[PDB]
Amino acid sequence: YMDEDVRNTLKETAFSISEIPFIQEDLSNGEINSRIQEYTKHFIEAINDVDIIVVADMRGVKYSHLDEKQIGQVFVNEDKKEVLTQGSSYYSLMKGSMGETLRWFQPVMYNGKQVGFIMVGKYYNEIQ
Amino acid sequence: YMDEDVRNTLKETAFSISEIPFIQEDLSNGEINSRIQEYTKHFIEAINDVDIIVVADMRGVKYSHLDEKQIGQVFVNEDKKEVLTQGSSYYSLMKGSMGETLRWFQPVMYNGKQVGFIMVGKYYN
Amino acid sequence: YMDEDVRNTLKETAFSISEIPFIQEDLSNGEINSRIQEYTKHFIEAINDVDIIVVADMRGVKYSHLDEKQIGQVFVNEDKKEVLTQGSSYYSLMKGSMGETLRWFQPVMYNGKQVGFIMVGKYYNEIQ
Amino acid sequence: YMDEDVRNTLKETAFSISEIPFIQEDLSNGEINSRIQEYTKHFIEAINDVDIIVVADMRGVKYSHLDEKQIGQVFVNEDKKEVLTQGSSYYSLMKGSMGETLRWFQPVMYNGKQVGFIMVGKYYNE
Amino acid sequence: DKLSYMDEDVRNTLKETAFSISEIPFIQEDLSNGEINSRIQEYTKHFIEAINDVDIIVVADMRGVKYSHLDEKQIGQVFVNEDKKEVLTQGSSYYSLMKGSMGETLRWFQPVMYNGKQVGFIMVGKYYN
Amino acid sequence: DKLSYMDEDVRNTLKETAFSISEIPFIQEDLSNGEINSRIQEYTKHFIEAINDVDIIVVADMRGVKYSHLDEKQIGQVFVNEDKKEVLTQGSSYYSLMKGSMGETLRWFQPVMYNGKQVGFIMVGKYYN
Ligand SMILES: [Cl-]
Ligand SMILES: [Cl-]
Ligand SMILES: [Cl-]
Ligand SMILES: [Zn+2]
Ligand SMILES: [Zn+2]
Ligand SMILES: [Zn+2]
Repeated sequence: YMDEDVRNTLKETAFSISEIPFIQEDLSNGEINSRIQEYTKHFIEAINDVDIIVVADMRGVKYSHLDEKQIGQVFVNEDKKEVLTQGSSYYSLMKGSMGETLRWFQPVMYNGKQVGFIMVGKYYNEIQ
Repeated sequence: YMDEDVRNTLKETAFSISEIPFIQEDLSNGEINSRIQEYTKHFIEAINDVDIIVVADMRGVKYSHLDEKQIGQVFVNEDKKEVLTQGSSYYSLMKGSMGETLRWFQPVMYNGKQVGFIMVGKYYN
Repeated sequence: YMDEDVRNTLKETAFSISEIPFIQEDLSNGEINSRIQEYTKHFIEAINDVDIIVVADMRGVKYSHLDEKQIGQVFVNEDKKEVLTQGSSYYSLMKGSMGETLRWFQPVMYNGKQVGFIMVGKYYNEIQ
Repeated sequence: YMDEDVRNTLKETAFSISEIPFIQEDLSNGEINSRIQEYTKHFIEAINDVDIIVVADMRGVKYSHLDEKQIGQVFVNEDKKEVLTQGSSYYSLMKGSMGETLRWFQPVMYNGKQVGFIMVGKYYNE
Repeated sequence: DKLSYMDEDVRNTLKETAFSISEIPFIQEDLSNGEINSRIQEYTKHFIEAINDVDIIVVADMRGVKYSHLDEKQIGQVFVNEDKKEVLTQGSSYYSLMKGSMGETLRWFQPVMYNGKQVGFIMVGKYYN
Repeated sequence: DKLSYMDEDVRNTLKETAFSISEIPFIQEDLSNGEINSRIQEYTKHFIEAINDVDIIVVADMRGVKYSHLDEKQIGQVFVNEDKKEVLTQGSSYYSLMKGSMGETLRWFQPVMYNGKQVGFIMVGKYYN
């Protein structure tokens, strides 16, 4: 399902954030501010279709928040059978991950110049 | 080989947590406790090689924490080039993920019976 | 000074918040959510020209944040001379306040119906 | 006249804080301490009749906290009718404020000398 | 000929601190109500942190200790100093029953009143090695 | 004929708890570094809260007690019970010196190692009236 509701939510969310004056200034400045970091947490919490939010400046990811329960399952689901059925302790390398993730990338501008980008996404473990 | 320092850290960390009385009782009880949830956060924060920590009871994942910066990059890395270089907006569907993640599974026991497990892992490219 | 920079900041800020899906749902629902409450705090902190932010539903003010230092002075300034110069303890009635405060009112809509409003303002103790 | 219950609460509250050793030392020192700042927040939260609390040294206001819902209404009340009834957007300049606010000023002393004061108040519409 | 000692500075700090807290309206209501409030609990922490001579603060209602805070470094040493020798000088690991402390602790007890009736008390103290 | 008593459940809980904490990488690094970290401080609080038999937890470096947490209700009573009587029954404000303490406290000491060298210790205990 790549329904428009989701597509829309992702775009509006990313856009809204991209238009915030202080978000723009922050990316420009390069200074790390934990309150901005915290600011992104609201979107994961209050918007069901947003499982991941990333705010990056031109150097890279600066702030980031994820739906910890949702994303956590991604890294567990596979190869959990052994420990659960025996009481066996072991190592397991997981190459890549299961499922798919829909993302929307939105650049961020300040005083006419691009200072970074914002990515917003939803995770899918099934398909339909 | 596969760096023993890391392998060690993962195992000790998971073991340590497995041996905590209240962690054992909690998994047995089935009740959800936010302080336990918070307890796991210390390991991500204070241990560099721990990017993911999961605590599950026999039903499934109960508590969980991730290094949000680390894991966030997983979902970005691929297809970030365009927006960064040409300043354009778009959708991009990512099937699975790039890189690899080393995990260690540790069962959890209470009064002789297994009540769940703990997974601890590090992400790589 | 009723310069456009300020006027603009107030309007954008209020508009931005009015367009947030979860802000709309929250006012509709009537449930009190402390994370929304906290959400408004970012605007006071990060935007210099915003000294006050109020979010009200149709019953009244629901969430609110103020620049505590800025607004605090309003209630002190007057009649502080005595205690400061003598060591006199006393009561003093102040009606109402000094200075002026520029505000912008923005309604909030959800599914086509108005569910409340948002007020954003800046305080002035002088004039120019 | 007023209401003595309130008058009393304001006075006790201010007095209590005045008598705290660390509050006295802090005003004397001039150093800014966020834990003291936080200390004042309890009074707004836990005491219904306290809408404003200010702690000032001889230079001026140093720490301060307000009942954000209470004080917020002051700045709204007056010109809210329009947006609420006709759903329209606009600017509105408010000269001063409506209502009245009862305050109590209490000096603060350290080693015999006055180092500041504490103001505690309640806001009223009528 | 004996010689006792009396530091009034400390004695005064303890009394003013306890009194101050006793006079707080919300402290009184809280003890009356019986409800547990973590913000009150936190409120007591300021006194340990900001007042050097206050190593212990206890707030009790008529049932018993309700809120409490201690200077963790100061009080911690009490439980170590005595049987810390072994672990510290190649012990290493062991069990030990300690009775009593030792050292001495000066306390001041202050009752708490609400609407004319006593609803509890406040104890404030300093520890001496 | 005397009769000692030995509750292994408790003895066990204390030892596993202390051991567990000793084995935490960041606990080891922290003691080595000497820097004070409030999150570590907070980390120790979980054990008091969630483990009934743990009334005291102390984490010390080679200099001394660094972090510490106590079951504030439990330990508070220690400092009250003895000269609690007068304030609770009569008036009644006063000063009181308590020499040492009543009751007994079972502790377990566990050293802490980092990169082969001992950087401190952890003490875990339960109080008995
Ligand atoms: Cl499997
Ligand atoms: Cl790419
Ligand atoms: Cl004046
Ligand atoms: Zn926030
Ligand atoms: Zn914690
Ligand atoms: Zn506080």
